[PDB]
Amino acid sequence: IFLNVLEAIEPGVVCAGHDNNQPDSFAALLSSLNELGERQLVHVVKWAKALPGFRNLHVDDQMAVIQYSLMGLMVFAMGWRSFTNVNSRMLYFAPDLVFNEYRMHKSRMYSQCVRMRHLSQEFGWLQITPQEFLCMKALLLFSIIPVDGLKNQKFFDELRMNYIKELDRIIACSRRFYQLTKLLDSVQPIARELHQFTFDLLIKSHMVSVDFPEMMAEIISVQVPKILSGKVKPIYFH
Ligand SMILES: C[C@](O)(COc1ccc(F)cc1)C(=O)Nc1ccc([N+](=O)[O-])c(C(F)(F)F)c1
Repeated sequence: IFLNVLEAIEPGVVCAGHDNNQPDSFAALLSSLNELGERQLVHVVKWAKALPGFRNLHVDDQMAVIQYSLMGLMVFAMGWRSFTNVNSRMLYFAPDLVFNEYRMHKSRMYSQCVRMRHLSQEFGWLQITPQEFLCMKALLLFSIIPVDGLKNQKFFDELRMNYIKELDRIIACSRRFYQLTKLLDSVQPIARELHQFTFDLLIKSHMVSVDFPEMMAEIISVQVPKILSGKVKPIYFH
């Protein structure tokens, strides 16, 4: 039942709308990453709200958890796409936004991209199954909370516990759980690096001709600084 649901709600293809028939430029690449982010956010929200037990969460905590975990969720899914679609040879942000090393360099996000490429390879090295991927991705949504607590922390704690239980079941073991939790933990530092880069870019957006969509700008200026300032922190296993 649980896996039936995760499979059923898994987002379909999302395109960036990038113009690949034009020479690469920092401005165009980042405007496309931003637009792609705005597009993926719409899908992540619909996905999250259809997850088993998500409605157990207080209304206010629902959108907050989604926004805090957004980058991590996107990174994990992109890593999986890169692995399944191009065997980690390139970063598959979208069918029309695939990054080779030149674009990784041009985007000024090289270090972050190489780490995501490594993440992509780990899906292969660790032989992560599509089902482990689905359960791990859902667990990522419940892996970052505010120090001052959510409106109802208890409902969040129960939900997170239940998703870990589902991972236990899919695994069924100790060695596998160790591998998967280590992989999950590795997503956080990458998201942090992207958060920092994105935050800095928004602040100087008017100087580099980069366009930020409405929702992205709000999340970056309101929620991301809470993470960067330590008010909102990831829940690591290790
Ligand atoms: C620079 C930026 O546009 C910022 O996007 C944000 C994404 C989430 C967030 F909370 C704040 C900003 C970006 O990183 N976009 C982006 C677009 C797509 C994907 N993707 O499809 O996985 C990613 C990725 F997660 F890889 F890094 C990143």
